[PDB]
Amino acid sequence: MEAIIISGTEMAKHIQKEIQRGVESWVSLGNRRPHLSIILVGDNPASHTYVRNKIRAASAVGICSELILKPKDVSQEELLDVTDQLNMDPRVSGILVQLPLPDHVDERTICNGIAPEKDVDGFHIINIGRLCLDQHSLIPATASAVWEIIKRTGIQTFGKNVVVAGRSKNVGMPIAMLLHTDGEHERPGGDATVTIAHRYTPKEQLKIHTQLADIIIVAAGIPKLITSDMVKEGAAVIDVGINYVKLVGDVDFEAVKKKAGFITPVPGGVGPMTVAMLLKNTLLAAKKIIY
Ligand SMILES: Nc1nc(N)c(NC(=O)Nc2ccc(C(=O)N[C@@H](CCC(=O)O)C(=O)O)cc2)c(=O)[nH]1
Ligand SMILES: Nc1ncnc2c1ncn2[C@@H]1O[C@H](COP(=O)(O)OP(=O)(O)O)[C@@H](O)[C@H]1OP(=O)(O)O
Repeated sequence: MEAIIISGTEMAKHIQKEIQRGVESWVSLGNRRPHLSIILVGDNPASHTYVRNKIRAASAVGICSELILKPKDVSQEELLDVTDQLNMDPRVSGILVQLPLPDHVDERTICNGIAPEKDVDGFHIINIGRLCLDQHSLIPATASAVWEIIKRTGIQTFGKNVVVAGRSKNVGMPIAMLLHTDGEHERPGGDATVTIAHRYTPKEQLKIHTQLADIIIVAAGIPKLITSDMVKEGAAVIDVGINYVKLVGDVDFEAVKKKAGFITPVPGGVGPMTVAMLLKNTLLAAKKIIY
């Protein structure tokens, strides 16, 4: 069947309008306009592209931003000095450290250096802890994005088989967490039956599991990891992969769009929604209502 191709770009646009209305409403009440401080380390052109999209989108919804550049050979200590300063600046509502960081910087240490209340990526251990206990939290943007695409398309999760191909602590694990957890908890989940796959799932076992799946979510960085033979007729296929090989996903799109009932393209799928959900988090953080 010809898959319905989900426009992340368009959905992100609708959602940015909602956040824009949200920001004006917050400022209409006597409150400070959200300010997002972004730290970009080094010269990765993809990292530079994503931060520009984030600043441009922030501007569009009336969220102030400032870009703090650091060179690739910056120290862990120097990064934590900046995060400390930003934590103490009451005009900064949100702090984002673009990943990945240089190999000599411990990611987990920097993530934990951001005040939870300002942690718009939700990578701080307290925010991860609260996510894993289904409490109100700043929910990681890409994970939020996937959940939002699913809900606004009307893809049913409740009682459904879902495979998450990816266990990363920033993307994979949060997706598994949102999708499988109780619909009635403080932070509702999808009530889906979730299989977690990763680099040590034999491909033959991954296929056996995807074949039974009502939803495949792949966040692997392996072009054509998901081939049409792996997909159940009518299934939803959410492609979080970004592969510069030409930009392609983890899904064999031209084949899988003939088998699936719903597919996200790359580019134009999860990417723009990552940006949108970060801005939602930036507004939410500014209102200081979780902590
Ligand atoms: N701290 C932190 N680091 C991170 N690395 C991420 N992820 C993180 O920025 N992802 C991301 C991926 C793609 C796009 C994007 O704009 N994608 C478009 C355009 C792609 C392109 O021009 O190359 C698309 O898929 O259509 C934006 C953000 C994050 O959310 N927080
Ligand atoms: N063949 C495969 N099948 C399913 N998932 C795979 C996969 N190969 C990689 N992945 C997963 O896709 C994800 C890639 O995410 P990532 O690049 O952000 O990695 P990291 O967690 O090290 O930062 C990983 O969770 C990865 O599994 P590992 O934790 O074992 O590295």
